[PDB]
Amino acid sequence: GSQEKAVVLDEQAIRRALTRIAHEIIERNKGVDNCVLVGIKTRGIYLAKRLAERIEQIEGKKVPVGELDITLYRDKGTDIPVDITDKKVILVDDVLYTGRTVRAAMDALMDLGRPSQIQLAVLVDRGHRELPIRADYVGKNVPTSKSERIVVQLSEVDGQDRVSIYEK
Amino acid sequence: SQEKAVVLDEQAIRRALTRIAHEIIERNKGVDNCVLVGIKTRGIYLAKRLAERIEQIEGKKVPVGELDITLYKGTDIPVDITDKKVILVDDVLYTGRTVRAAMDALMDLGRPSQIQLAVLVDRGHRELPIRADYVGKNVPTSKSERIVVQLSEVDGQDRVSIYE
Amino acid sequence: EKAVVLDEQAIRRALTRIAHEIIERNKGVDNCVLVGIKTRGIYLAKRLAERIEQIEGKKVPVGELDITLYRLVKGTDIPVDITDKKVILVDDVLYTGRTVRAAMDALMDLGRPSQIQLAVLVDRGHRELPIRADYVGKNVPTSKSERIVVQLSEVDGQDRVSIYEK
Amino acid sequence: QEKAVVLDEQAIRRALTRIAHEIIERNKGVDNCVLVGIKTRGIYLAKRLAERIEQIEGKKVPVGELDITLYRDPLVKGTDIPVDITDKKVILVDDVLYTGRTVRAAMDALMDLGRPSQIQLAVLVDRGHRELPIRADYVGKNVPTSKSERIVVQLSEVDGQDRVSIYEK
Repeated sequence: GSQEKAVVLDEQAIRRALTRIAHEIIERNKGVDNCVLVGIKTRGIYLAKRLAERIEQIEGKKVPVGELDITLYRDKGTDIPVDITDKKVILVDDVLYTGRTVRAAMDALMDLGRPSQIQLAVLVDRGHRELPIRADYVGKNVPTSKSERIVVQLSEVDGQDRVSIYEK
Repeated sequence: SQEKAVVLDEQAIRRALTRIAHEIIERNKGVDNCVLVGIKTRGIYLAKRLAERIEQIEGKKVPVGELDITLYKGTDIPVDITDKKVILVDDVLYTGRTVRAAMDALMDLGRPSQIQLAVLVDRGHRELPIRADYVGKNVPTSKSERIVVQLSEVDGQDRVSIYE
Repeated sequence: EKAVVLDEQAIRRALTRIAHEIIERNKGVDNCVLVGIKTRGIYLAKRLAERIEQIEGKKVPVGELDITLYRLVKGTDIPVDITDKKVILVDDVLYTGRTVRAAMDALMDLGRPSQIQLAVLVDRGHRELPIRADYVGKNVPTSKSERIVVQLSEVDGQDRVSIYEK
Repeated sequence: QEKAVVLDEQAIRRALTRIAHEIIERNKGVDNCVLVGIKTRGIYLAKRLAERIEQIEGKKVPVGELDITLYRDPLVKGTDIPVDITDKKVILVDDVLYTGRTVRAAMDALMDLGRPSQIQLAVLVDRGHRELPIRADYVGKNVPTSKSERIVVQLSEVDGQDRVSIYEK
């Protein structure tokens, strides 16, 4: 839809969620040795870069960031600067809806290499999964109806940081 | 390896599977356009048990298919799965790599409208972002343990244990 | 009325599922007592006792608590001693958790149960206390300007759960 | 004796830092929040969290204390909360959540002192086996245990080291 129904994360809430996710990643992996962030185009890639910056500030370690170009089911090229074999790949996307985009991303990764794990971080989980896929790290669970959509704006691409529900 | 604990006896297995049958009916609002697909030997028997239980509850026969997948390939699914809700059934969810392969096989056969996952045991230690929709029992384990699932059809008794 | 979130078949499927969860988690229903929070919680409890009986061939005793719903304990009517029993408290909707907090305190005045479990048809979010249901029919997202209305046939003439802007 | 270490010192630090960020996130800052620790180790965890939150947000959250016999091993012995909690968000802090009986008693004590807007719960460890419908909002680690085990939390301020272990007993 075209009408903003609710703002569900403002700029500050986005920052607080990403910071908390960074801390989770570090906590669950016990540091970030052998981790690679891989963002899904376009907004996922910017979120991955933000997480890498935050992690570097927290831990003093640089996590490499790769990119996947995938058509988003919700609405097939690769650029990963390190070998992912035996690494822990943390996929990053803005919104988890059906899970079909993540399924395709997993398949791509598993063609490029044999990671030891693939984790998933998303800014929003909006429900309505169609595959048995779940994010390891979630910024905000945002309930939605099927007629609603999530709009993520990020300052790098869109001029402001905002997440909204839009409705017809 | 020695047995370290028993985590589900025969009655607990029966209770978990009956509850899972009721969850499947509940979440899908009936079982129209659903298809159960069992993974490997024990997932297939669990799928059959769930189909029999669902038939008794709802009076509808859900088709049961099979997938043969190597242990972390062949398929036998008796209906078209395009636009159907496929409920994959496995005995244990560990890394998620078997399920990832199973999803691949399914997508090769057809275009299901969704894929759900039912397991008797989730033992943690996922290596992919895969979760079961329906779980009999969450069984915490260390990496130096394994789950052993016995089902009467092939093993003589219904039991789940931790070994190692 | 904004959205019907459970119709009659969905209510039946949720309560049947909850009965099987209760039997599963308790490994049967020996030494269990259902206690409903008046009025709709009491009918839900009775439905659950009827389902459990069909499954297990045991009739779980059903008690009642009369409590002002935050969304004060006025009276209790529990037909068995609850000391060393597993009490399953039943309400229609979990919102803040303040009512359940008051119910727990009442129960603990009437006896020393081994445990207190909580079954609710709907969890609408917005907790204000660290209270969670063990058994939930449906998680129903709501805003603070909305309310959940539950109708059960025995006392309200139909089975329906809706969100109202109220 | 000791069966397994489940959080070492670095894992305790990382959990508490993460929890501080969760507290800030969920409450959108820490305005009108009050941390209340359960003795003996919950209070030190509350003070750690307050120090972390001050570093992150620049703001000092007041810390109170509750002295309660711990069911896991309830009587409310005493309270010492330095601000009024009416209409505030109280974040109760304990080291281990087991049956929930202690928290139940803590909630009662809080309600005797004031009318908080909400009561949140942070614990370092949730070891399962609840006997009441109580759950923590913030958890350091979910630690599966059997009924024949206990959790032992050591904190440097009380015990001379930071460690969480499972013991047979």
